[PDB]
Amino acid sequence: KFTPPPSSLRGPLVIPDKIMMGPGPSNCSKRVLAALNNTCLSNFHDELFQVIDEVKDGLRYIFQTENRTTMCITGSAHTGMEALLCNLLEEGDIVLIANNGIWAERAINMATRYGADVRVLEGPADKPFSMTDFKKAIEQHRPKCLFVVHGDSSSGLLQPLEGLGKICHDYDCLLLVDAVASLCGVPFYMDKWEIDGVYTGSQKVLGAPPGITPISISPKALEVIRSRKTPSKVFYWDLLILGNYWGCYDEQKRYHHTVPSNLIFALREAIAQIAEEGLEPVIRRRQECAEQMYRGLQAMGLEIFVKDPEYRLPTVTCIMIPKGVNWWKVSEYAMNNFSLEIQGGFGPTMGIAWRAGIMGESSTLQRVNFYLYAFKESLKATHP
Amino acid sequence: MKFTPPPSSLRGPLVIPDKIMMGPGPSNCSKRVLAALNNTCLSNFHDELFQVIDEVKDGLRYIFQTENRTTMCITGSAHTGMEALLCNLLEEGDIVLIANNGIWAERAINMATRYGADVRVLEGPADKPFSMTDFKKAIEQHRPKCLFVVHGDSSSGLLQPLEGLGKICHDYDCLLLVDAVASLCGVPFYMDKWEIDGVYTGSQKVLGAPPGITPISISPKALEVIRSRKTPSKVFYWDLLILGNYWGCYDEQKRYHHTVPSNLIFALREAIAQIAEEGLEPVIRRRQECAEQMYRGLQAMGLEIFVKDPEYRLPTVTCIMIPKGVNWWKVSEYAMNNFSLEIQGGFGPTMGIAWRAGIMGESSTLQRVNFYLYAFKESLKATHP
Ligand SMILES: *Cc1c(COP(=O)(O)O)cnc(C)c1O
Ligand SMILES: *Cc1c(COP(=O)(O)O)cnc(C)c1O
Repeated sequence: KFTPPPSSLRGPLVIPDKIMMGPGPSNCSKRVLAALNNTCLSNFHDELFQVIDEVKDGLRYIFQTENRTTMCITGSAHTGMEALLCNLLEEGDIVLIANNGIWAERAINMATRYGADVRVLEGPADKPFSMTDFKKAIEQHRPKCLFVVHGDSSSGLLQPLEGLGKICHDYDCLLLVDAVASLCGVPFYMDKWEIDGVYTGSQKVLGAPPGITPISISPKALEVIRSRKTPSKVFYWDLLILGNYWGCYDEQKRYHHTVPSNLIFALREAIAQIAEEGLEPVIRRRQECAEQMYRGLQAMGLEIFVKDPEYRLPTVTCIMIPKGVNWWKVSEYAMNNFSLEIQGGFGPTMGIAWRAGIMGESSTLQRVNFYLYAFKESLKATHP
Repeated sequence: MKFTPPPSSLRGPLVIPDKIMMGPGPSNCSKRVLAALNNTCLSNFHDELFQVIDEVKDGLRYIFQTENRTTMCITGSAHTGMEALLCNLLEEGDIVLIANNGIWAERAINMATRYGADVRVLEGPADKPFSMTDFKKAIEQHRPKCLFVVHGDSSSGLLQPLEGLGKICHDYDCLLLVDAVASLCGVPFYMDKWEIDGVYTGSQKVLGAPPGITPISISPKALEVIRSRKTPSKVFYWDLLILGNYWGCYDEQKRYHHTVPSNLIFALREAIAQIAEEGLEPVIRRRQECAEQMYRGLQAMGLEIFVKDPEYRLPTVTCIMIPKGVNWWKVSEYAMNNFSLEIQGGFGPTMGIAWRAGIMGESSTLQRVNFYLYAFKESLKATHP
């Protein structure tokens, strides 16, 4: 005797192809999606350990670090933010957060939740912080950790990082960076920029399925986690024990949790494509695409949230909605008529812009010209 | 740009062979379930994804057996189910009782300490379950906010009866929380009938779906406890009041929470559908029957089972006692190299003294059990004459 099954599961799974040029999930390649179609291996199968070691080598490549303490967390990229703050901060520890968009606000939320003394450097969403802004705020607050968003997908803002680590280190402070939307889209040098903790997202520039999160921490950062008098609040992403299974220490592997092998298979292959082509050509192609996007947008009389090109994040461009234009009518027509994802605004850009992403397989000149055409045609047909 | 160069290990191709997965480990997924992964990673606000989501919620209500509006998934492996229940329901200083006769309860003791709880333990041996008396005593003693039970223990091969337990817990104003990872769709389970306040399962165990997405459900009484909380829970990522918002469990406009793993949610949809098609009961009946055969064939090898009373065995995991002077690894190795069969070693209470045989996913067939039994046999003979 059971309550009978619902009728909503009687039909098939039907997902159409979409051209995914939000900042959202990106298009993954054929090679990457085929990698999902494999045995969900055991935690302790040799073939899985092999894939994990290759993935760690690949992450040290795309992060540009020698950090042994390089792994994935099982979850979305939020998970990276959670783990850096959860692990590195005890009750009362002072964290400084540079806030000019919604991802800082998330970080402010979590750090309060883990019981930290949160200090906030506030700024306008459309301009970056100067080294002078950071120095004063570190002097004032004398924080254990600084948290900074590198590429803000909610603004289209790229925060320059050259020298912030030296400054952080002069004041005995760890430097933590979100590189979810920035990595493989612009130059990034974890070690030379003296970053003590970074994470990215599988579904942004890498063009891999969501659900698995690259993370890396510095020897200094490992040392602070080892020093803690109190245990971190979450077993699931305690980096001393997750690190163990990921074979980051001089220890026998122990079962911690069941890793999403299929997702990890897809991530290996995604890194492989970037290694094959080379990190520098991949970044340049994304840079060239963004130039083309700016040229086309200029030709159409449309503006960009971040006015100063120097400080624009190439992978996410926030296109301003002109007076008299309904944004959702454009987005809805594009999807319905071209299968194009033209995503609305978010955080500081809510209500005032669309977000145009150049990530994964949509990082080509041909995809950029189809975006502006479809966008243009979607305006005209919804506003005459 | 002068980047450190890429590693040569990425130069070659990915090669993941087919394996028969009859550990408790991950299971074999059907063709249909794996194919589902191969689809567009959708936006969090695409109608199509919202549709699949509603179908996952309907199908979860089915296999959990509940009308709970607060049914959803956590993005993560099943440990996330244990995290989120303890995390959401326990404030600094609240009192939690944890029935402990296995490694999954040790994990729950580890998590609950970290979250700042007053942890009480009811200890007991791994190879027999708790009486309703045993619970009732423990519940009087400690008068706790929540009790936490493992329904199906993949470390032992033990199944814990639950009929009655709900009404006892509620009498003392205590919530009942259950781990149904290794038991859901393997044995009967009635979330509402049995007055359960919190359950989760795993995608990779009985359902035969890929790991990474974790179904969870909480009662209207549990929801009210969380809303009553005097402090905010410690983890935004699995705060059910806001995760629950995106999954459309509440009378609020949907807000973005996190990027859900659309591909794993699609595979989960299909896995639930496979079970809906044949029907819950036939599916459970087939797995019971498979276990029966497994016991009869183990009996005919003169091998023993950690959990001695059949009335207390979990059919989905059977721990097979290593005979004295038998090298377990030499068996398991030969099983893998000659048959591509996973014969998993022991873990927790059963480490050093068992293999663990699983009847899960697409290996839940007579034909596959009969294959395990044959391959085990040949493996022993060839490595221990
Ligand atoms: C998308 C994004 C996140 C959140 O990651 P999810 O996988 O969506 O949970 C965090 N930080 C930045 C910069 C992002 O672009
Ligand atoms: C395997 C298992 C877990 C752990 O789940 P993961 O998906 O590996 O994180 C928890 N509980 C039970 C009963 C299990 O069998």
